[PDB]
Amino acid sequence: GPLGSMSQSNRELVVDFLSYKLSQKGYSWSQMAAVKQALREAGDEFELRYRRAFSDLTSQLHITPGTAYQSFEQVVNELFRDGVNWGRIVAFFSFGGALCVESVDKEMQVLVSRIAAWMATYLNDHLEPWIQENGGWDTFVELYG
Amino acid sequence: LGSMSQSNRELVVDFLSYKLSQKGYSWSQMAAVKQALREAGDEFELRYRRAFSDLTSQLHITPGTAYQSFEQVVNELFRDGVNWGRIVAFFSFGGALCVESVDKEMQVLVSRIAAWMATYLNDHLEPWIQENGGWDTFVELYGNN
Ligand SMILES: CCCN(C(=O)N[C@@H](CSCC(C)C)C(=O)O)C(=O)c1cccc(C#Cc2ccc(F)cc2F)c1
Ligand SMILES: CCCN(C(=O)N[C@@H](CSCC(C)C)C(=O)O)C(=O)c1cccc(C#Cc2ccc(F)cc2F)c1
Repeated sequence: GPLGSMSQSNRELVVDFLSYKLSQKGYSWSQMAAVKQALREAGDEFELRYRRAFSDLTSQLHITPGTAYQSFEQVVNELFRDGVNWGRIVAFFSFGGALCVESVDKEMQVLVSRIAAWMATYLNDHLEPWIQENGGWDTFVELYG
Repeated sequence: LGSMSQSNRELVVDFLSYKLSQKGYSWSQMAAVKQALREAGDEFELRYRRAFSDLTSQLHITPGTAYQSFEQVVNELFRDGVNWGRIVAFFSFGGALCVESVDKEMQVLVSRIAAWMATYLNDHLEPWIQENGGWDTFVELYGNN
């Protein structure tokens, strides 16, 4: 298969394609596939609607090469200052996405895999308990799918 | 079975992959191939929708089908040679048969098809790809940067 970050399997490519085509017909490869698709669409809608807020995010959010997770965390804490909800979680993904895009634009491709790791960290440590306690991603799909 | 910390990471990588792809950027070669193939599949199905009527009764592939029979059926699609167009067709036909299998409440057939396709890709099509420009050539031909 094509070279991926963690393997190069042909199954992974097949499963990706089949997941896509099932979702187009209102079906799902799996619950994870359904969550992924729901979040993509949630992200798309949020970005179009709140497009004015997506300008020079690397500056406003202070994300540069050499940023450390602790700095990333203080920044993202501000988004959730008044509590966690699904809308803010969507925003978290969307802002993170826009930052990876901005990074590549600026020939700072090196930030992409670091932003991914920081997001994962923050999810695990700050958001997972709220998510679990509020129905899991199953509830997200019921609300945003 | 699963694990949620991995789940969260998977969600992150998926979303970022998607958002990068929209700007013509890519997470990895694997991600670039996934985008390109989804797109190629959409275009194939838009052009050849006529061929997707009652595939189940025509392709003679059921849950009890052996891989060798699956192989003989797919071989027929490539009877006159392998080309990029036909490799796209292979995915789209697999996709459509999966959707029908869901329509007919034979969901069990979906994972079987996935496994058969991964094997056929591994054994038949990927070797041809490697003689014809590699996955990088597929991305140049069907991808968005
Ligand atoms: C520069 C962005 C400022 N900002 C913002 O424009 N928000 C927008 C949309 S959020 C409103 C509700 C309905 C979801 C607004 O105020 O209209 C924020 O909400 C905000 C405030 C504080 C921190 C952050 C952040 C972040 C962040 C950084 C890295 C990362 F990977 C993910 C992130 F969310 C975002
Ligand atoms: C029921 C006939 C389906 N079929 C078809 O209608 N073709 C159309 C032309 S489609 C456009 C060209 C460029 C591919 C036709 O015959 O007019 C085929 O060409 C065909 C013939 C023989 C086998 C297959 C297949 C398959 C297949 C099954 C499972 C799977 F996972 C993947 C597959 F490709 C597809």
